[PDB]
Amino acid sequence: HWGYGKHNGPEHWHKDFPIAKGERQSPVDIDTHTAKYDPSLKPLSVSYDQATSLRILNNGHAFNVEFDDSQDKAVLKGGPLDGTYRLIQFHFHWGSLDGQGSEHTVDKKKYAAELHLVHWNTKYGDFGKAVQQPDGLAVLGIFLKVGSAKPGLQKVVDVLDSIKTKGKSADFTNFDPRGLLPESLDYWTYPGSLTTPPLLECVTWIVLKEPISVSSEQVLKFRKLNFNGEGEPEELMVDNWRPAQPLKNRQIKASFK
Ligand SMILES: CNC(=O)Nc1ccc(S(N)(=O)=O)cc1
Ligand SMILES: [Zn+2]
Repeated sequence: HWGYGKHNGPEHWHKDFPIAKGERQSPVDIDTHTAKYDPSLKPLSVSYDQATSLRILNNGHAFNVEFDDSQDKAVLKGGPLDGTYRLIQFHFHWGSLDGQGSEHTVDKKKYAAELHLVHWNTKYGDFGKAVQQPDGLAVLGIFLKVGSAKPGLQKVVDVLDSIKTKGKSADFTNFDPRGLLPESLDYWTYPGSLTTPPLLECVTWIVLKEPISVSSEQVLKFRKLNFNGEGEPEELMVDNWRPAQPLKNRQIKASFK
């Protein structure tokens, strides 16, 4: 089964998921000098005040904080998007060392981690249908650098002990994802894919320019998670990131000058 090891990592994925070598794969390097300001891009609208978090799950690849997406409670609109995209889950990708971990890079710079807030287009009715469409998902990507702690992350950090291993979940209600955002909503955007198998080319990527800061202690706790299930040999959940893929026939647009 696919993963992030030497024998099942990103360089192997194409054998089971041939779209890995497709025309709009993610992540990518964001060359800041080549991205073009697009004045026709509208401000992002992040409407999370009514978000209902439910649960946190270690799925063997990352941990997902899941939300109630049966109504328009936490939605992303505007920017490059047509229509309304409902928040279903967020998760992170991170490194074994502070110098790597992000999936997108910025002028080849790797951040310590990257947060993905995953949303699906309500015109397709459910998430499983949305991933089959070229405009099915909108993923809001936020870089993490190590410095000061992010207070709004701590409730996530402190539950990780209870979901150490693959398949474990815990109740995770009343978590406010607004506490994970940076100050500015300036962003880059481009058409891409899921960054894990099945690698479907269904994502409008919206990557914020401003990183959030998290503390060394916070990221160290991410690195205590396990890829393995309970009672299996311990393999630390680290370096669960796909490297940058060829941009091919795509333009990255900037919301800002
Ligand atoms: C239930 N399946 C599911 O959520 N798959 C999924 C979602 C998002 C991403 S990412 N890394 O591109 O944001 C990858 C896989
Ligand atoms: Zn992701």
